[PDB]
Amino acid sequence: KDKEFQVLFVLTILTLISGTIFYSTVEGLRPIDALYFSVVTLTTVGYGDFSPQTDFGKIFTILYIFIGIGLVFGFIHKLAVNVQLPSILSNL
Amino acid sequence: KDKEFQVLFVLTILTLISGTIFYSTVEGLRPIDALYFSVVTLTTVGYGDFSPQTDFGKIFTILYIFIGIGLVFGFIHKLAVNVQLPSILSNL
Amino acid sequence: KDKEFQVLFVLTILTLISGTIFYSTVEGLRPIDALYFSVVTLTTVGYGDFSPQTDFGKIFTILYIFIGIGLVFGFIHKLAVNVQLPSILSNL
Amino acid sequence: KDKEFQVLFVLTILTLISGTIFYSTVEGLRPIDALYFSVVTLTTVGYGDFSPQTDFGKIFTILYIFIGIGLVFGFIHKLAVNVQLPSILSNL
Ligand SMILES: [K+]
Ligand SMILES: [K+]
Ligand SMILES: [K+]
Ligand SMILES: [K+]
Ligand SMILES: [K+]
Ligand SMILES: [K+]
Ligand SMILES: [K+]
Ligand SMILES: [K+]
Repeated sequence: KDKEFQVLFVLTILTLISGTIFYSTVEGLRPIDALYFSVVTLTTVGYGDFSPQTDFGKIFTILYIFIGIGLVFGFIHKLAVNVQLPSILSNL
Repeated sequence: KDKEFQVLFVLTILTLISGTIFYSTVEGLRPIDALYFSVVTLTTVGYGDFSPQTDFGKIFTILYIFIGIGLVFGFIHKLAVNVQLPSILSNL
Repeated sequence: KDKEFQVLFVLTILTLISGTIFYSTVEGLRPIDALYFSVVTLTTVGYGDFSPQTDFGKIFTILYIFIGIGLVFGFIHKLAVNVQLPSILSNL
Repeated sequence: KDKEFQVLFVLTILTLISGTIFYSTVEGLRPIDALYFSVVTLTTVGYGDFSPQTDFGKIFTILYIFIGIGLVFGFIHKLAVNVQLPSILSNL
């Protein structure tokens, strides 16, 4: 379970690193903005303060969402159930 | 399972083709923008860089969301569990 | 199951009627825009082409989301599994 | 179950209080706007009428989403299944 969580943690980090590199380079965002945009995208918040303006950016974003959402929410779920949940119960 | 995934893959593609055709035609978007908007809508990201401006567009969008979300996330789930998950485990 | 689906269908309609009335009245939207905004909100798309500008609107929106999301996605799920799924299998 | 719901209710309130304080202070929003933005963020609606403009705001928002989504939707689920569901059945 801790190994489950470690792996999803690492995969999430790699997914966000890829988005950070792509959006900084192709869409010209500052790295911090590119990370923030990647997170806002894959958690499906989607403020739209940043969004891809190039066709390369839009196509990547389509594929990035489809491949990354499953991982990100997998990680969030394991975070909530295997980490937050026990500490909450512990505090009781 | 591979047949499960093939079918949801095909249905997702058809759903996105329909949106691409509708939004290009009625909302005047370039086909690539219409595809990108369809994806951004049905994955519930919703940047709002594109959004329907006509009443025909808004009504279609209501019905498109209700009918398409279930399919798109079904596909994402099977992608994550039946495709990404095994290759990840394989890499270990 | 058909009774399950009928009930969630009716409840969803009532939830969207309430939002349509509220946003038309308090936020001044045309009824069609108010319906479209209610749907875009409760499915968590959130384009932001419309959003509440009054404090009454923001407070209602907080409570509307918390109470309506569970119903809307319940309906979407039953739609997908109890309606779309069988017709898809039938087409095969 | 009522104890389950009470706890998630309290935790959700604390999570929203934290966001309200952070966004009022660091992003300069009025408290009501900060609460509304916190809710719009953690339910993944993401209108983008408000969004963090400072780097401190963007970094907090990344961490806030990852930690808060699981709690907020946990609460929504228990609300829907353990509160709305029985009263609906009761009305029948
Ligand atoms: K959004
Ligand atoms: K914008
Ligand atoms: K916009
Ligand atoms: K969303
Ligand atoms: K969204
Ligand atoms: K938006
Ligand atoms: K806007
Ligand atoms: K905006």
